[PDB]
Amino acid sequence: QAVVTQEPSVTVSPGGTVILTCGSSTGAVTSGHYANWFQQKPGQAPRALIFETDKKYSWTPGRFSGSLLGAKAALTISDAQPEDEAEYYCSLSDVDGYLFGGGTQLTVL
Amino acid sequence: QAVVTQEPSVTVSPGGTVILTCGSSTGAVTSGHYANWFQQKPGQAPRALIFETDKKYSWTPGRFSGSLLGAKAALTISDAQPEDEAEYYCSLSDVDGYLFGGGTQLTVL
Ligand SMILES: CN(C)c1ccc(C(c2ccc(O)cc2)c2ccc(N(C)C)cc2)cc1
Repeated sequence: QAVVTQEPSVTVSPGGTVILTCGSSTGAVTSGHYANWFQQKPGQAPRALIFETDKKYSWTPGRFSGSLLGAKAALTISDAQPEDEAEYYCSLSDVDGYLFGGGTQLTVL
Repeated sequence: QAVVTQEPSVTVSPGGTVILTCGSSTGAVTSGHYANWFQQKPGQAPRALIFETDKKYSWTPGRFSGSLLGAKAALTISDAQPEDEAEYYCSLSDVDGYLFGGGTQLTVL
């Protein structure tokens, strides 16, 4: 009966490291939720970045990694670049289906 | 424009084995498209079934398997059960985004 939780907005300094987190409203997020992350720039088609908590696609920037941090799924963006300014969407899953968070708007300073 | 193509409708008998395919209109499908498969039973929330072409979730019945077959991605359903009757969607992606096929209606009699 849980929903996916994401901080609405988050900032980072250029060259800085920022951690986006994705939570469950009822409990802890584990690797059993197979967290996926998606990047979206306004008006544009969303792009898949991370699957199965920490797996990258061939096109996933080396700067980006997924992991579990505490009771949450986490997307770490190292060495932030201007082109990383986007909405980041988290999806969590179980046997009853998959749900999306409302996204985090990342601003690069 | 580019599209992902699935057969609209396929029929298998209980106990049978059936192949659903997922093609790309702009070339062969490779593991580099990271094919995902999803299932929507009538009245139910969509579930994820297969990702990265052939990886299963802990809740994916072992009678489902994903593979590359000819120039296409494929979802092979063996020992088909009544409950396997559902709409099946595949999705393919590249550096620019992901596309869903139109869905395959699987009828088990
Ligand atoms: C297991 N979990 C949490 C999960 C898995 C896959 C997806 C997903 C997806 C994307 C859009 C959508 O409307 C529905 C699902 C998706 C679609 C395509 C791709 N590729 C790489 C083709 C990846 C993820 C969402 C959540």
